[PDB]
This record gives sequence, C-alpha cells and structure tokens, in this order.
Amino acid sequence: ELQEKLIAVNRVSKTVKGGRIFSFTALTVVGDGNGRVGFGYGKAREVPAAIQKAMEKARRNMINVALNNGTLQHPVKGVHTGSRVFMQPASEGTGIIAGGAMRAVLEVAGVHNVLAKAYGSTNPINVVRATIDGLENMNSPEMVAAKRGKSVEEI
RNA sequence: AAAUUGAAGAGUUUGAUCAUGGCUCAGAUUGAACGCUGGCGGCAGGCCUAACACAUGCAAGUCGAACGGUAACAGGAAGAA
Ligand SMILES: [Mg+2]
Ligand SMILES: [Mg+2]
Ligand SMILES: [Mg+2]
Ligand SMILES: [Mg+2]
Ligand SMILES: [Mg+2]
Repeated sequence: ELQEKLIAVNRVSKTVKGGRIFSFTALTVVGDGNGRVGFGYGKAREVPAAIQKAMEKARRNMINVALNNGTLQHPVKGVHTGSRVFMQPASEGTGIIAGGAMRAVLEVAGVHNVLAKAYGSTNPINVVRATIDGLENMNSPEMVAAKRGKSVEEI
C-alpha cells in the first residue's frame, strides 16, 4: 500500500589512474498516500543497485505532514540550496498541477489538490528536499490553537 | 443558481558536482508569406509595403404641390384629314 516513485537517475563519474569510473545515482520517494513521505538517495555501480538502495533509505527517514482532506492547510514556501519552492491548497477537482519532482512527492504524500511551482534551480535532489521540508513545517489548525492556547472557532 | 473558484518544466559549461548565468525547446496567438498537397460547406478576414501615381465607369441628388415654362414623348382638341 506504500506508494514509491522513481524521480531521477543520473550518471556521475570518479577519476583514477586507469581512467574514469562510472557509477549511478537514484532519487526516490515513498509515501503512504495519507500524510507520510520519505525521500531516499542511493549510489551504486549499476542502476538497479542504486534504485534499490534509495527505496531502502526512503522507507525510513520518513516524516509526517498535517494534511487537510487531501489538500494543504495554507500556502507554504520551501527552500534548500538552489531551490525555492512554493505550494498552494487548491479547491477540489484540480488535482496536482506541478513539476515532475514535486508531483511525485505530493502524489505519494496524499496531497490530492495543489498548485505548485519551483523557482531557481530545478535540481531534483534539492527540489524534493525543499518540498518535504515545506510540508513538514506546515502547521495545522489544531497546533496553532494549541500554541496560542485557545480552542476558538479557529478550532 | 452561476458569472478571474488559478500557477508544471526540459536540453546545453564539468571527468563528475553544486551554484551562478545566458542560449535553446514544449504552449497559446497571427490581417501572414513560401514549399508540398488540396473535396464540399457555414461564418469571418483580405495592400501590414509607396499619405506612390492613377486610364475608364460608377460613388449626390431630388421637388412641376415655389417659378416663368416647353424640347423631348404621351395623349387629348376647334380644325387640318
Ligand atoms: Mg537558475
Ligand atoms: Mg563533457
Ligand atoms: Mg499549387
Ligand atoms: Mg465572405
Ligand atoms: Mg483598396
């Protein structure tokens, strides 16, 4: 039932006496379709070993986001290295309109209706990093009520 | 009752990387042209250039119920046949 998505595969290279050593990298996300998302990143000489190492990482290192009927609480900004990220809770019917890197994160997360956009570097590893943290710092109508010490209508 | 209730990214500097930064692509749009091709219809559009120059026709007339009027054609008439 966990949902897992392959976001990007890439070839890097290391240089030695004999020449270049080629390897691969894999960036993935797993999610429970109901408010939990992890991302993983693995390296290996062959692609399958890399796509597999990443899922393994993605399964742990997983976090919770305070969803709201399949959509977000409030607009949110996320940032990590080059990537400035922005997300909005859209009305019902829209679905996920977003770049590939973000769509995969939001899909597996369970965010059903959102407007998203990535600014600056669309480098996938940092875009997803920035989205996860955005969702993670995203606070909930109940916690702000708890924080402020009042269960007014706003609860 | 309804009536802006909406927003995607990709390639390319490096051995590889992240950042910076330009170039390039996917989209809509057009009073278009050219190349290949071309059956019918409805609705629209059609000198963007030389406010360059223009043969010919046509594009501003109408009223005899303002007026003297008859030259055309149309009848009518004492009177010519
Ligand atoms: Mg940039
Ligand atoms: Mg090279
Ligand atoms: Mg022809
Ligand atoms: Mg016509
Ligand atoms: Mg003309």
